[PDB]
Amino acid sequence: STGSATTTPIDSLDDAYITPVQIGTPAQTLNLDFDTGSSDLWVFSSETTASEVDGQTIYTPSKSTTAKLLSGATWSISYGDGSSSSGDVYTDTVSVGGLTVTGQAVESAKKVSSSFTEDSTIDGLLGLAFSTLNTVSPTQQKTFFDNAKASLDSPVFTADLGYHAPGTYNFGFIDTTAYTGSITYTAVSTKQGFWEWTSTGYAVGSGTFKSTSIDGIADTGTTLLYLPATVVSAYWAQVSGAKSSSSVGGYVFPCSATLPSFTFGVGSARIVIPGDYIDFGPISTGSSSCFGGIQSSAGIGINIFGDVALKAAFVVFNGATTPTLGFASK
Repeated sequence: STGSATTTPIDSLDDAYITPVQIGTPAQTLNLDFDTGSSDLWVFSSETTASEVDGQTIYTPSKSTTAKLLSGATWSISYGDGSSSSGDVYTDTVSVGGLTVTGQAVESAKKVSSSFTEDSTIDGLLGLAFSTLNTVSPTQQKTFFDNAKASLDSPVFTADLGYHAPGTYNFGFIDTTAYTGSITYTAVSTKQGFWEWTSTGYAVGSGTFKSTSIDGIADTGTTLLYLPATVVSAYWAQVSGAKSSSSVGGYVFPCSATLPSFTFGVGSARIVIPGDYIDFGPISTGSSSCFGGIQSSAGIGINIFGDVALKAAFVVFNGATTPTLGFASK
């Protein structure tokens, strides 16, 4: 079996992408953020503190004839400012683009951090990292992809994110009409539970390609591209007037500048990120300073190939017993 669903940017800057997901019987459709950087499927629900819900569509387990409370199970996911989203757990039927999984753990949020409350377009997250990162206690739960793996024609899913445009998540097959040339596959390390791989280098604009190993994670749940300080400094040095700003928390550049492209290596292949993809607009309304899409990972501790990088490619998440990551131009 296979599944296919359209994913849509939530705003004009492509800050995140939402994908409609059917939960329960009869179906309740929520718009979830597909996140290959986490492993929990959690949703706003009828159990969420009513003051923390501001326009989101909520999942109502009492109206689903197939929902079952998972007795004694809880979940808790930690965030940047010490904030956390947490709640209890149900199992229910979950369908993505015609692909149906029964008995999927649906984590119902009892409280969410303010950052999710502020974002009325995201009803929850669907984690697609490896199941060892799932936070359900005392019994860890499997991701949607893990539960679907057996019935999929092929144990893969693909991300085809659009630039200021809709895109596609496919499960169980590789659409050979969605990319050009060949798919280059590269090894994945699962030791930390991420889709972790090693880029073979980078180039800024039409400069020389620099062969250097960059270990990082493919994370559809992160907007920007976070790379080592040496790489990021080399990029922004080519943008006249660009500087690192502590008040803003990253590199800013004059909005009138034209940004060079950024190339990253996948084996012997090269993925080119157009310079327009790196422009994330004014830091505040009316400002002439614009926020950059390539930022330093020094404070993060891990390099993250986020949406800025992934939307420049057709990306295959191959969940075979030896997992790999595929990249193709499109």
